[PDB]
Amino acid sequence: HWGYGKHNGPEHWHKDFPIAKGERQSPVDIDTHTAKYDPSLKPLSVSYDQATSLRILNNGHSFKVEFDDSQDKAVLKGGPLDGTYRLTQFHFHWGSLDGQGSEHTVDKKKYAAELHLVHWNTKYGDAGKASQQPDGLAVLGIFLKVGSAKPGLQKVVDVLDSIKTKGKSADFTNFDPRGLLPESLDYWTYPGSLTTPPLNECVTWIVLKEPISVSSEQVLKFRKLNFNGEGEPEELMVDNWRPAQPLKNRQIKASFK
Ligand SMILES: NS(=O)(=O)c1c(F)c(F)c(S(=O)(=O)CCO)c(F)c1F
Ligand SMILES: [Zn+2]
Repeated sequence: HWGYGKHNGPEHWHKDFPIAKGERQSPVDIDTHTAKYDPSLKPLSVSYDQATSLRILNNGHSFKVEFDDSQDKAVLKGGPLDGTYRLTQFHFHWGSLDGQGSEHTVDKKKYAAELHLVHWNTKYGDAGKASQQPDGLAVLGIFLKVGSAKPGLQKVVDVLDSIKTKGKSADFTNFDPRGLLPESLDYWTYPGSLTTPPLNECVTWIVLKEPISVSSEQVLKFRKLNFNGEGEPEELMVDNWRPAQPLKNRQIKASFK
């Protein structure tokens, strides 16, 4: 199957998923000088007060916290979005070293990791149908740099030993994703894609300018996860990021400056 290795990583994905070479692939480098300040963009409304986390799993690519998105709870709106997008899950991408790991880059700078909070447009009824639409998903991306710990991340870090290998899952209730957000909601936005197969061009990307800081111990715990299932040769889950893709005919818009 697809993965992040020499023989099945990003440079191979186009063979099963030809949209890999499409016109709106993600991630991209955000060239801050070239991004257009758009005074008509709205502040982003992030309304996470009633979020209900359910489960955390290791899917062999990342780990993901899934939410109960069966009611209009945790929702994203405003910004570049028309309508209401409901939070369904978050997951991360990270590196083998603190100098790489993010998917998006800023002026070619790579962060240690990137958090993706995945939301689907309610007009499409469910996440699966939304992923078939050009405005189906909105992913809020947040960079992680290594420095002081993020207290709101610790609950996640501490359960990872229970989901070490592909296929493992656990109950994971009462997790508040507000504890993963930076102070500022200033952002860049552009039309793009899923960053893993099937690479659907269904995402409005909203990438926050302000990174969150996590400690070296917290990110070390991410790197202790495994790509492999229990019983198979151990391959640490690190460098699960797709590199920047061609911007092609897109403009990245800034909510600030
Ligand atoms: N990294 S990303 O945020 O772009 C992203 C998603 F948010 C995403 F939802 C999918 S998915 O394929 O729709 C199922 C989730 O594992 C993805 F495949 C995917 F790549
Ligand atoms: Zn992602």
